[PDB]
Amino acid sequence: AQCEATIESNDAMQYNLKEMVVDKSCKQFTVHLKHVGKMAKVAMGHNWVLTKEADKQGVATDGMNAGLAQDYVKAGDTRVIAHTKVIGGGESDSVTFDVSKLTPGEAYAYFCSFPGHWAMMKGTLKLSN
Amino acid sequence: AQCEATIESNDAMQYNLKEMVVDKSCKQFTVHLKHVGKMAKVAMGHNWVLTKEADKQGVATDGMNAGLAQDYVKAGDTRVIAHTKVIGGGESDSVTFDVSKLTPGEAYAYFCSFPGHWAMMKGTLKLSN
Repeated sequence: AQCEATIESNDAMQYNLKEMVVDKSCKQFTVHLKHVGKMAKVAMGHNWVLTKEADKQGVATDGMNAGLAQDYVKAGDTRVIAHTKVIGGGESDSVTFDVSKLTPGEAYAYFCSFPGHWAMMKGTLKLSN
Repeated sequence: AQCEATIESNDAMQYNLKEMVVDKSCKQFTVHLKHVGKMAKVAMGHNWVLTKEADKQGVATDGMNAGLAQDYVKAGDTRVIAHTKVIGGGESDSVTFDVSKLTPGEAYAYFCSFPGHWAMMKGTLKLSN
């Protein structure tokens, strides 16, 4: 295995992956997000945010409140392990994070914090071998 | 025949109608919105808002900032000809307005102003011809 994954987002407000597994041999993990549709980021922008499954809705709320210039993530939100920028159709963004931030056996939520998207764009991330 | 129409909204962020025609025989018109999904308004709330095609993005934006308790529509928004409340799955709302507010030959936009829904929940309303 290896320490990176590619996820796709489209114009129908969906990710193509519902779960991601980070190999235990990984010190760092890289998430490559692609926006496969053609809608503007102002209309159907997408990001990828990682948090404890618990913090999902709270980070989502504060994120909506941060605005597009903050990539719909409250700046310095400590419940956020990692996040990409918001991208529109045709673009891509990557984020690399320290695997040490994850706790083995625990589950994580990854979701899109662009306004209203968290309800449909959500998945699970877990650390496994 | 009637001066009424029922439009459905679901969990996939779709309206079941993409165009609505108001008969010239009507003095008034009623729109019955039904949310036939099973998601709560906090996650997939839907409303029906009618504006001139050009006011769509401004009304949506401003409605966004008004909040859920305001049905995601700014109070006294003069660009809004008519709107229902935001409803969740299993609920319905009706709105009646004056046909004289519409101009024969003009295209109106109807859309959902819940955060991020306008891009997907939008249709056209016009007078009969």
